[PDB]
Amino acid sequence: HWGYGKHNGPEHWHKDFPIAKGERQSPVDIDTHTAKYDPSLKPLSVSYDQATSLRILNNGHAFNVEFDDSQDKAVLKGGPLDGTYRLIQFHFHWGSLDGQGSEHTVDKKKYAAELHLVHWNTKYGDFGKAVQQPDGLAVLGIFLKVGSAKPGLQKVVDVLDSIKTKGKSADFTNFDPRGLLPESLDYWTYPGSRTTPPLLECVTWIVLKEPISVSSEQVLKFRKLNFNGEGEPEELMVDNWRPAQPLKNRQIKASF
Ligand SMILES: CC(=O)Nc1nnc(S(N)(=O)=O)s1
Ligand SMILES: [Hg+2]
Ligand SMILES: [Zn+2]
Repeated sequence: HWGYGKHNGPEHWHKDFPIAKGERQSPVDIDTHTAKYDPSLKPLSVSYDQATSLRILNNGHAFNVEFDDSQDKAVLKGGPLDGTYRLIQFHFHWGSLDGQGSEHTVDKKKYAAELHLVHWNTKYGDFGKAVQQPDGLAVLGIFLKVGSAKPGLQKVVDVLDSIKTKGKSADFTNFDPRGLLPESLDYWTYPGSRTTPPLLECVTWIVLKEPISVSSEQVLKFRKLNFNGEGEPEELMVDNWRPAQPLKNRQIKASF
């Protein structure tokens, strides 16, 4: 199936997922001069004080940190959203080099990595149902630049050796996502899709303006993961990003 390789990479996803060449596809380039400052855009409201991280697993495309979304424990509201969205997981997209890795670009500028905190709209009941609606999901995007280490990310980094290959999982309790947020909650928002197959057009994208800095050694640790399953030839988990897609009409609004 699908991957990020020369033979199963993003350029091929359309054959199995036609919606690949759809109308509200993601990621896109954020043209800062074209973005529309919308003064009706309310400030974001991140209520992650009561979060319950459960596990960490390598799905073969990336690593996901799962959360308990059986109650309004970690939710997202305000900004451009209507209703409450519950955190289900977070994952990253990163490159083989420090000059590539993010999915979204800024004025064509590519970052080291990109953090995606995924939330689903509760009025829909379950995540499965949420992916059936135009306003099903809300993804908070955070850019990572290489510089000073991110204390709040070390917990994550130090467990990666336990989930090296595809299918491996590990208990990952008492992780506080708050440690991954920048100081400013200023953002750009637009209507898009999931950036990996089934590529469903259910996402309200929220990309933060201010990047977070992580050290070389932290990002390096990401790059040691394997796409492959245990007992197979090693294929380093690098460049797990999708190229920016055509905006196609859509307007990118700014909260600033
Ligand atoms: C279950 C779930 O949400 N999976 C996702 N996979 N990619 C996502 S992304 N990068 O488009 O936020 S969400
Ligand atoms: Hg949808
Ligand atoms: Zn993602």
